[PDB]
Amino acid sequence: LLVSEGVLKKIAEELNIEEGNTVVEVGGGTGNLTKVLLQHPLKKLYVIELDREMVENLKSIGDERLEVINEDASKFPFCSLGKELKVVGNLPYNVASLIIENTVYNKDCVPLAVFMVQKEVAEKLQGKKDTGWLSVFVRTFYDVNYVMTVPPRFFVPPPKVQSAVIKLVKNEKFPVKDLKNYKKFLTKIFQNRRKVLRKKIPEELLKEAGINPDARVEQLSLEDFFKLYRLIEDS
Repeated sequence: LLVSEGVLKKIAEELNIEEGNTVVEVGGGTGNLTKVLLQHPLKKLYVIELDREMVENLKSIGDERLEVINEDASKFPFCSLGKELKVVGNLPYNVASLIIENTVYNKDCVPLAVFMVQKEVAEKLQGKKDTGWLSVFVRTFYDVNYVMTVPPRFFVPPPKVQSAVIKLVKNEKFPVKDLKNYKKFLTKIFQNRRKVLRKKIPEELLKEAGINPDARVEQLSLEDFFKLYRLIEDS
């Protein structure tokens, strides 16, 4: 996705960059976002990028603050790099969900993330439409704020895609001990959308959490997930 200077400026602005910040850009294609980020007084900018052509583009930028890391942003442990990291990226559609999930695993060191994603992905994460496990996983740890609507640009070849900028702001709503276990919990409850919760979770447990056993996962609120999870979380 080629992005306008105005939209790129907004994205960088949403990070609220100040002196001493470490920013982590997830993807380096193209270095237009990189250049805009470097117009702010950040201390260090990590760019997580593997693509050889995209890494060549970054090489020509001589800024001492820029360090390219050749790894997969969908699998990279961000917290291995720093205790406080602002994460940003114009995310490709095939990896956007995996990158966002990975950011969440690293919630302990990511106070703020700003992403451009497809419109439908933004809507899902906010819990507005077709809410899936990832939406609940994110919102357990972040507020998902809608920042910008990014319609397809006029001079872009088909297929025309509607995008949005979203901002994840740290706001932990449950002190989950084991994120991997929490993901399992969410994936189990969302699996087989058509099946009533009775058929996935023991009725007695649902009743104890104040959940209708004959509800579909669509009926659950954020608080519902927490009410049920505190009942099964190991001590």
